[PDB]
Amino acid sequence: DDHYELIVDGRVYYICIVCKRSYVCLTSLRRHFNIHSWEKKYPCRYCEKVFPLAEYRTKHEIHHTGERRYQCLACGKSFINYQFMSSHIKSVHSQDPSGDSKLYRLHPCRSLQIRQ
DNA sequence: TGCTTCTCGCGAGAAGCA
DNA sequence: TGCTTCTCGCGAGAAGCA
Ligand SMILES: [Cl-]
Ligand SMILES: [Zn+2]
Ligand SMILES: [Zn+2]
Ligand SMILES: [Zn+2]
Repeated sequence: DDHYELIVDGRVYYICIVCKRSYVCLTSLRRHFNIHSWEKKYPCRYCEKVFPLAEYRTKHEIHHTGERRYQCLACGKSFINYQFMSSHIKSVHSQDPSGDSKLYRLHPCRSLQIRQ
């Protein structure tokens, strides 16, 4: 196998046999275990780097295009990810984006083709 | 440094199957 | 197909470099 189950109080966890990490969702555990097996590879279309998770590759690639999908709605400035946007708003606007705040807009990804 | 890269539950599309 | 199963984007707190 790649995991074993661990049931406490009827709550089911899925444990990675390699690093004993705990996962509520099995799909989560798979996504993780690929970093141990490298069974699937996610090569960047723009350079030679390869990634063990699809989302790593996607963040990387969007970084290649320079696209700025995250826009502060308080002053209009755009940012390439959640952390720059959040850091901006907290610091400049002394406000917290977390939750249904409507303090930022996430634009569709246009600089390359991903799910939407 | 307060500010890349990591983490994974959640659920919406995409792919697989019939 | 319409039904299910799978993929992975996303938030946002956390760990990690330097
Ligand atoms: Cl842009
Ligand atoms: Zn593991
Ligand atoms: Zn690349
Ligand atoms: Zn702003």
